[PDB]
Amino acid sequence: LANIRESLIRQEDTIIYALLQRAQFSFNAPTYDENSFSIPGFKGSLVEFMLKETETLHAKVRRYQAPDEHPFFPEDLSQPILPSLPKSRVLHPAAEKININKSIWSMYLQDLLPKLTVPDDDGNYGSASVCDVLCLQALSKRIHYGKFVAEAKFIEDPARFEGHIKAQDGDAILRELTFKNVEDNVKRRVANKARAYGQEVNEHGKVDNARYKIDPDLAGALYEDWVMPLTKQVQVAYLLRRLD
Amino acid sequence: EPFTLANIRESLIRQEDTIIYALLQRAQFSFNAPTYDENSFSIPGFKGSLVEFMLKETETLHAKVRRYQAPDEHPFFPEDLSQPRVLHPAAEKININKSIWSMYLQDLLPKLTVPDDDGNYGSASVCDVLCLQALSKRIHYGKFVAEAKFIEDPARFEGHIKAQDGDAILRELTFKNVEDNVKRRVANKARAYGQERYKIDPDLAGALYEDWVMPLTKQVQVAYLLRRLD
Ligand SMILES: N[C@@H](Cc1c[nH]c2ccccc12)C(=O)O
Ligand SMILES: N[C@@H](Cc1c[nH]c2ccccc12)C(=O)O
Repeated sequence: LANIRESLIRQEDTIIYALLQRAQFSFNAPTYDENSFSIPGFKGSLVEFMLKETETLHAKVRRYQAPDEHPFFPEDLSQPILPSLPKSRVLHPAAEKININKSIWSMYLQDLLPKLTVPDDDGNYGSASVCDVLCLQALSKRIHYGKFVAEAKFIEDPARFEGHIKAQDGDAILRELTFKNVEDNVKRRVANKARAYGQEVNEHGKVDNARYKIDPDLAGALYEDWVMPLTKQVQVAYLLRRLD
Repeated sequence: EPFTLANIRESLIRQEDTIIYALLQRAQFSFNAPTYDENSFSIPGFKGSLVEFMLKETETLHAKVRRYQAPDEHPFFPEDLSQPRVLHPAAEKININKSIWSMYLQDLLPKLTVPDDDGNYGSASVCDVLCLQALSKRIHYGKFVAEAKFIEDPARFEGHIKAQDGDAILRELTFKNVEDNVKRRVANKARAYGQERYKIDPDLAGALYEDWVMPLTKQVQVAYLLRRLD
């Protein structure tokens, strides 16, 4: 695993696509302001509505039965309408329950999105909110996949971590974690993929003729700055609970 | 702005990317036949296939927040459309989503996916919905090309429209060299995603555009222009 490296890459690619598509629209402030829209029968903003309704539909087809899928509205999980899949046994049962979506929500809306977009309003609230939901779900999956990354690192050499864990020494755990290949050189790699989206095979365009609005270097810096620290926090949180 | 000839041209080329990427996402999962069978699952209060359910539910959500008020956005289930002047009013009547639905599910999807069942009914159907919506927007987009072309040079079409000569209009809209380059570009865009053989088969993407996407857009354009003098 290895088998995880390819998973991580797809998760990264999915985030890059989502950010790129969201960046096709402006900030569109009313999308996030419940006092700008009175959504009939619902208390909350348009993005909250779109996310809540999306999770309702996705829960019905068993999305959150998967070990890598975490709901932003866990207290509103809708009943599935498909036969249940076998429950995953890969992660440590005591450590697998981690859900930091509240942190991911505030990161996206407050730290990432305002830097990602032009602050004006182009009126495309519907499109923006749907892009937002895709961003949120893709960010959540990548960030929480730290549980699988950490489990892999642990299983390779448990004694490497077991002393730190018994001591609840989060700083030491962090220092024992290595971040290589996909976990490194993130800014440039993400920037390069954002630039390459929509290109023909081996087509190399100058910045002059970019067909999408997103700033590729900005996308890479935002991903490294705001996405990567949260996924390391998840790895540390997972290992702290790995002997629970 | 969004519907000048130049802006439309660039939108169409962005939609190439959107469609190829949507297909790529769907092709990460197998055909998963129970997704398309009415008899497979017990959906309470619903008659139809899972993909039908997922699309209907998604159209209900999106209609509520005004998606189908956009002239380029066309529901697959207008009879079930729930409550929330670029084009001639005749555009509102033109919607060939039934043909797009059949093409996607019965022609494209078996070619796109591995024939078996990997159990991922939820992911597959969510991906189906995005493919369908992207195909629909692109194919119906012709409306904007036709309107911008008519606005710029009405005398080019007015005679054919007065004569209701659809074939003549179709010839006017056909640029074979341009179409050949679209096919080439789309295949190469698919090819750019590389191998997992290919993640999204270049020849399949090229064929989709040549056999279906460009012919059906033309069919929409002719249907629109024929009614443009009403
Ligand atoms: N872009 C338009 C129409 C639209 C496209 N996709 C949507 C999805 C949901 C709601 C609206 C839309 C809007 O935001 O209103
Ligand atoms: N793998 C399951 C559950 C699932 C995982 N991710 C999803 C995303 C959307 C819907 C469902 C899912 C399925 O595809 O059915």
